[PDB]
Amino acid sequence: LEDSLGMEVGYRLIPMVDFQQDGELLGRIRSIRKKFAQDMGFLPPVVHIRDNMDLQPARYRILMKGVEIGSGDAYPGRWLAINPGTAAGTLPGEKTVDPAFGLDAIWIESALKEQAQIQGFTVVEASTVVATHLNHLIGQFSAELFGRQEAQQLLDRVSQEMPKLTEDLVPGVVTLTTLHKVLQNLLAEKVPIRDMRTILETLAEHAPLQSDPHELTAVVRVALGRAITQQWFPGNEEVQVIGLDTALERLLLQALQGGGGLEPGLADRLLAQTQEALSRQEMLGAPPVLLVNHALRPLLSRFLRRSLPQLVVLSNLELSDNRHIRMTATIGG
Ligand SMILES: [Ca+2]
Ligand SMILES: [Ca+2]
Repeated sequence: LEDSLGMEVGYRLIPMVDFQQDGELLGRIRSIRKKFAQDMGFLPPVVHIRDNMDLQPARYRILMKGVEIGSGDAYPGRWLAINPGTAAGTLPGEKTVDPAFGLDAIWIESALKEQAQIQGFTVVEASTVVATHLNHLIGQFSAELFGRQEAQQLLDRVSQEMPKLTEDLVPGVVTLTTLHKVLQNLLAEKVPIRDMRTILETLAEHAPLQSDPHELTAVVRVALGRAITQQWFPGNEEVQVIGLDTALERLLLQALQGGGGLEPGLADRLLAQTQEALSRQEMLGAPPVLLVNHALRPLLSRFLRRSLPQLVVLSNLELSDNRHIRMTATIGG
């Protein structure tokens, strides 16, 4: 057995972690976990911190179930100057790399702080660096961190709000195993699970006749359509998405039923042009959203996100029919 979420730390990062001392990282973690619970819909597990004298004074390792998923530096008396893309010149110091987004970074002394801000850098203290890293890792592994016990804790906490919904569904109609796999499927594709009533209502309707967690994932995502549409396109602005070629769509649809399919070279064209469309979206300031026909969403999501996990494959039945959609990137032959 192992801690589902841990952090080993060298002796200079003990202060920010020690409650008796300043404990500044303690409060940043507590705020990360509560912002995460009200955004993504489940409270991430407590981070068990311990000291490891095998670690260099200023190094830390963020672990999950005993497996290292992160590591980096943090110097208590110094600051991390980050190039957000626009910064100019450089600064004396250790020229490392941002732990979360990989941006270029310099560890400057405290007296060079205003120098960095004038040169366009973003300056943060050491605890802010560890907290940013851990926050980015919790989001990336939110599905893996949502374990079976976390589903039970979520079910208990929710049974107070919707008692008729939870006892008459789990485990008589939907087992904790099936409900956990479904919620995990949503989290793996960055769909929030705040709206447990909609989720549980939906599973209550379909799970009698449909026990496969993947088929139930599709009908729950549709039920969460407004939450999905609003997360990537907040407000009333224009919905800028990747779509694929009309012919390609029908040709992809033929291959799934009778007819088809496409040459394996075109399957690799499909992958390369998705990478081209992806890079075009961030150039346009658009979101990395590929919008396809419902019968193609589960297929393209598994097929593309295997190598392009940053991609978000939404479905036409999930996108709110009241918003204006412009295809701003294509996927052809
Ligand atoms: Ca409703
Ligand atoms: Ca729709």
